[PDB]
Amino acid sequence: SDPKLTKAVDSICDQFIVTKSKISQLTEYFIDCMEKGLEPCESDISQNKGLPMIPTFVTDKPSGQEHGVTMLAADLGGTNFRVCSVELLGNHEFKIEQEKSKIPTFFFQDDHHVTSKDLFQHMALITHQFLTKHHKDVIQDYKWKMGFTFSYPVDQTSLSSGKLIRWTKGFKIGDTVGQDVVQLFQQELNDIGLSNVHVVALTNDTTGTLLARCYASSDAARAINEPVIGCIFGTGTNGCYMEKLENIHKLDPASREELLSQGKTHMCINTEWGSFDNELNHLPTTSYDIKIDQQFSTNPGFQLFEKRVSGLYLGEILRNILLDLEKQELFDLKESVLKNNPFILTTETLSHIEIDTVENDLQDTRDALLKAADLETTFEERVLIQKLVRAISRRAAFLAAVPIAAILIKTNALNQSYHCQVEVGCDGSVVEHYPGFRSMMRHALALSPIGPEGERDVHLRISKDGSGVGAALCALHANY
Amino acid sequence: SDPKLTKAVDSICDQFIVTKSKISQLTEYFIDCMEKGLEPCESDISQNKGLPMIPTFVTDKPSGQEHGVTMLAADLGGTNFRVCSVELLGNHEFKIEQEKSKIPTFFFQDDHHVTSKDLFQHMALITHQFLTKHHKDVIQDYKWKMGFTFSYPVDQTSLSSGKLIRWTKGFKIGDTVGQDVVQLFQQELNDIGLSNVHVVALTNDTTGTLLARCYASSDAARAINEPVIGCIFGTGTNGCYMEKLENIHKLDPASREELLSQGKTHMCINTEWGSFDNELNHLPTTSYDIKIDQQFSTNPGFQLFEKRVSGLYLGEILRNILLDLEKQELFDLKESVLKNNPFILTTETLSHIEIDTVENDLQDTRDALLKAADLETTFEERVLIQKLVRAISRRAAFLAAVPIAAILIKTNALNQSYHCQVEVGCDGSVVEHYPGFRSMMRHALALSPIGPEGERDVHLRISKDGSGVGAALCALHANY
Ligand SMILES: OC[C@H]1O[C@H](O)[C@@H](O)[C@@H](O)[C@@H]1O
Ligand SMILES: OC[C@H]1O[C@H](O)[C@@H](O)[C@@H](O)[C@@H]1O
Repeated sequence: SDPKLTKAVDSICDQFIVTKSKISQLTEYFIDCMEKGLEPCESDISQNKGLPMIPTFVTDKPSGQEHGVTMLAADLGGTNFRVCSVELLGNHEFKIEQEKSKIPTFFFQDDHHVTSKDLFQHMALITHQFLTKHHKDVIQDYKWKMGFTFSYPVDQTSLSSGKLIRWTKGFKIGDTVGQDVVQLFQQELNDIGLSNVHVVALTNDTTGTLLARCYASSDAARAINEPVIGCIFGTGTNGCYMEKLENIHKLDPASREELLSQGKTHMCINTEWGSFDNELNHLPTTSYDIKIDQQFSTNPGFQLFEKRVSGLYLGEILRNILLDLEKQELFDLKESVLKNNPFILTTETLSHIEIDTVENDLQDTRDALLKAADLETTFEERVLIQKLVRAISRRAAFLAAVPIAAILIKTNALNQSYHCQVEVGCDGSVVEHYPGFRSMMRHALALSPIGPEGERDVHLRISKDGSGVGAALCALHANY
Repeated sequence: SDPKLTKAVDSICDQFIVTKSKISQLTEYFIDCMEKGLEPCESDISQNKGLPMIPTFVTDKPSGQEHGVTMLAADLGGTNFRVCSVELLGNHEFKIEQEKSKIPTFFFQDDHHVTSKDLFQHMALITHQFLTKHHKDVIQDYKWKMGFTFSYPVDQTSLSSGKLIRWTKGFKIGDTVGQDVVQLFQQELNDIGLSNVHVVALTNDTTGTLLARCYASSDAARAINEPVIGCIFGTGTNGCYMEKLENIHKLDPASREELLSQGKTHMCINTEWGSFDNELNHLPTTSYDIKIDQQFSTNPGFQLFEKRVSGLYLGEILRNILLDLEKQELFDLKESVLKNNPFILTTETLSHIEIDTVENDLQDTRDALLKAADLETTFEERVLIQKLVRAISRRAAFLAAVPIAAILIKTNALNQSYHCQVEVGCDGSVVEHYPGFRSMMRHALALSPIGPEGERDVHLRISKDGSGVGAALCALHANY
């Protein structure tokens, strides 16, 4: 046992603590950033470093009674692409067939130049494969309507149009920025004989999650828990909510009055809260966060909240900590492959360490670290690595509660009726599968200004239904 | 409006308040009663006024991988009888066919003499009708094993034997007390030609609820939430938990060592917490509670906790309050049928009042009161009636949390591993369908000694699986 190392680890773990006062600060600051983000854009939307707060042009929360013929949906996430067909049967029920495939590594590597046509041709081809397998008899005949879930910031101009503001996560395809992604996708669909497939809706994965929960929640369950947020804690992190039209001052005033006259009162806002406090005025920041933001990430200066929370980055934080402890001659990295191998340690690796037990000599930690980077470890080394992992994930979970607390506070969502609660629909591998992440989120909600009595009125529900149902709901509404 | 009536109602509502100090007192007192209840009693088990704390002789929580041929199950509740066949397919999955039938009124009336043979003959015929409908080709051939879920206190002597301690709810069949209900049931099965149906297990509906959740809970869901309590909040209320063998002092000391030598460490305990504090040393008590216990209930002096909590009695509490307000010449009962009609107001009636809205002039309340007893009401009267209902249900929900907090504290269940949470499997119409009952239970848990941090670690989950899966699991284990 090396006491000098144990004290160094304990001091690093302390850096990741987020106090109740910090949660209070970040909550009020987040609301401030929400209000500034709702004001008319000063600079160019692609270079604006504030909270994006992007109007989605979705104003109606599904009732659950929507019904229609089979819709198509395509969902480009941070890690996978999936095509599915959704049949909305009404009465909160649907039939879904889907195919999920990992985004080929070719699209995340910059060694060779990659273009938008490569990506959307690949997406179009998989769409063809899907229709061949599940709808072989009507692939080329039917007038398919498709909803496109695009989990990236888009300068939305209507339900069916919007230009990519900037890539996030692992994408760095240059020529896509500033282009309408619905058109890029439609062109590649046309060129392989699927011109009968009309992409008629474009949604963020947050928007789709909220719409899907509004539909599938039973009349009884929804009368108790009204869905008010659709958010994501997977490869990246983000969330949406319903904002009063009058407060969306960046929206064209005449368009606002038109919507208000039509009976609409709110529009869904894609906060893009991964880019909360990109200037680091208040977010906790360690030396490891700086190296991830400035050297190892594809988007330096953006998505900084996300770089402390989402699954793409938690494992890389551990890597930067271990490299620092080895530079100080406190931790022996052996013949591992950690050096010069960014993102080799994944959040999935960490998920095997979070609740590993010392009664098993932390063997899951031993096996997981050997599999990821061939890092052999002693028991005392694993004990200390577990302390670090638990500090990284707790900070991620505590920060994860801040945007939710802020939205609920700003919209006075908890001021309801007797026995009335709100649902926060959550999707993504971290919130769903990382041991304890949700529990720690709820702790941070209880420390937040909404208090423990507020946390009990909030239900973080895993919406594994998917944003495909949400995209399908938008396609049902739209015209072919 | 009516100031004198408003002040009387507001004063009654205050009498139903349960404070944090009371919850703490009742929680610690409940633990004391658990410990006294685990000591060997020498008195008549039917006359003991303490917490029964009945060993169930169930020592093994299912793994979820249990599999076998189709088992039978019989479930006598407080309101319905159901027979069902359960096919355990392993991997937390099962196939179930069931038939549910209401217990005939004949068994709840005392005008005509009722005997155990009447009850168990009728159950034998229903079992025959079930096997004729769903297993017509092997009714008389197969060597059926049946699990018997009997939701009443039983002096359990093995998994397959136990004498009725006393009826509860609406049952008062005299000659059943002191008789092995498995033998009574088996005799009538033999006597209608179903001697090939062997009743091989006898469980309380609490025990069955816990065993069912242990089986159906996925390995992943169960690794985060370990089921530690199976409880009921329906017609009656009760719960079970796993107690260390060493603490079950009423068990034969030699039998304890035999079980311990076999690798067993715990045995499920049927607390029978409906009979918590039958002597009213600390339970809140109103004049209305006394009238229910001494005049309108079948079992005066027993099940007093239950008579403040469970669905059989909540509506009757309101009736007795209105009769007192009419006795005081403050409320006009008009031409209603409340007088001399005990239990005419049901907990179902109250469920329509709990979340009725003034925006509808409380029309759900008006219709529910007219449907039940032809009680015409004004809007201002309904405003006050709603306050009474909300006071009755909150007191029920707050008291409902006390046994759960007590069990978790006694067994030190919430602080076991990092990220440690527990599942409390709840079944019954009240907890499942009464608006806000679970929400208010969680409030009371947070006020209890486990605190808000404890409540966040407790998952009150609705167990719609049923005690049939639980009974089937016991029958699969048992020998034909
Ligand atoms: O995938 C989650 C989330 O990741 C990033 O933060 C952004 O690309 C968002 O648009 C997206 O919703
Ligand atoms: O049915 C729930 C519960 O009701 C009463 O309290 C008793 O009959 C218990 O034996 C039973 O478990």
